[PDB]
Amino acid sequence: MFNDRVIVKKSPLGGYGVFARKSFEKGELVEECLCIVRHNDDWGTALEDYLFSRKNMSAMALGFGAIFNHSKDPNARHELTAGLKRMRIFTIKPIAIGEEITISY
Amino acid sequence: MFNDRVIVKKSPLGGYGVFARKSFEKGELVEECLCIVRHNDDWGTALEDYLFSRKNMSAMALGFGAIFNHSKDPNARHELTAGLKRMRIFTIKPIAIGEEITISY
Ligand SMILES: [Cl-]
Repeated sequence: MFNDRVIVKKSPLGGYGVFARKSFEKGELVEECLCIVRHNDDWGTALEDYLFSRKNMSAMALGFGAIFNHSKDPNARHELTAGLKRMRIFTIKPIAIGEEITISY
Repeated sequence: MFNDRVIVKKSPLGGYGVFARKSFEKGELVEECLCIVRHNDDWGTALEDYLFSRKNMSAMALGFGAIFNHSKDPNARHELTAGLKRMRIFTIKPIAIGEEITISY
């Protein structure tokens, strides 16, 4: 699974992760994806570690959105629209090819 | 949400759908994406209309995989690996720019 800027591979952090296929400057858009949004009570345990929540709603990011791993020292950030319908991942520091792209906890 | 070959837009079939940005030949790969796989009982009602199931396991396709709409007269098909970890969408007939890409039921 990949495109012109990122590729998904096995990550040392466990499971799968998103890696840069090209260089990224700070603040550059890495991924923009749509999310499926539903009341918190509609979600089972299946996607607990991937869902993003706000109030009584949770959203599952499609595209590459849910694949980005978390980290105590991330090089990217996620951003969600008001209704949690769209997610964007931006770099918060330069990123070189082969480096894993991670977001905060 | 889009890439060099497909774009997501509102579909007359309801909600969102995946549309062709370029022409597709018969049998051409439209999308390849990873899926999150969990026991059927781990899933709530949230994604029941998107999940693909085999035996006691269900899988949620990431990338553009879960966005393709279903149709009685589709122009594409889906294919899952044995463990349901990867999904591929292939055209089953030529597809022209602007046409919605749909799969069977
Ligand atoms: Cl769920």
